[PDB]
This record gives sequence, structure tokens and C-alpha cells, in this order.
Amino acid sequence: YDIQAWKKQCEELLNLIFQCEDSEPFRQPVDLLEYPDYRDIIDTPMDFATVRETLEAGNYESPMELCKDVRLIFSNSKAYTPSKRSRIYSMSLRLSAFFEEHISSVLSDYKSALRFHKR
Ligand SMILES: CCN(CC)c1cc(C)nc2ncnn12
Repeated sequence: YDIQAWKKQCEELLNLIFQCEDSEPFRQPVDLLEYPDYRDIIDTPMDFATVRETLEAGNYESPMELCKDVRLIFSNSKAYTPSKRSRIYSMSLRLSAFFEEHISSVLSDYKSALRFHKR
């Protein structure tokens, strides 16, 4: 019932994601000169370095907020892809499956800890 445990669990998951070759296109903000129209399509850019820095700054209050930002990385990739068969979009689908598989227990444990605190 540790209410704070999610933070280190998210740091460890981000470390695994950074080790994944599939995270390469998502480690830093999208290159705006390589894709000059990016901001015409994407309203809120997001990347894993921004997520890690927000976490390390103490600017996430819960793992749900971190999860919303990570999911935004994947929805931005889906929105920008010209095809569902593209290389970068295909990498995002595998990385999303990996992330969802590992974040599920982090969210469940945090929500359970909060419920115990208010029992
Ligand atoms: C600029 C956005 N990026 C990288 C996240 C791209 C680029 C290309 C070429 N294909 C893509 N398919 C999905 N996202 N995507």
C-alpha cells in the first residue's frame, strides 16, 4: 500500500523503454525541420525524454498523468503516420504493447494504495 512506489516503478519502466530499439524515434521531440508540417497535424508534441524529465522534476502527481503523456506519444505517431504499415508507426505499436503490459500493475497498485489510505 505504498502510495509513492509508482515513481521508481515508472523510472525503471522508462529505463527499459530507452533500452528498446523501438523507442529510438520517440526518445526526443520530433525533428521539426525533417517533418516541417508536424505542428500542423500534432497539437501537443510528446516524447520519452520529456516524460522522464517531468517525472524527475516532481511534476507528475500520479502514474495516471505519466500514462496520459506516454499514450500521447503513441497517438501522435498514429495521427502523423501516412500509413498503418509505416516503420515508425509499427515501432510505436510494439512499444505501446510493451508499455501497457508493464504499466498495468503500476496503476493497479497505486489506485489500491490510495483506496487503502482512504479506507
Ligand atoms: C514525425 C513523426 N514521426 C516519428 C514519430 C513519423 C515519421 C514517419 C516518417 N513515419 C511515421 N509513422 C508514424 N510516425 N511517423
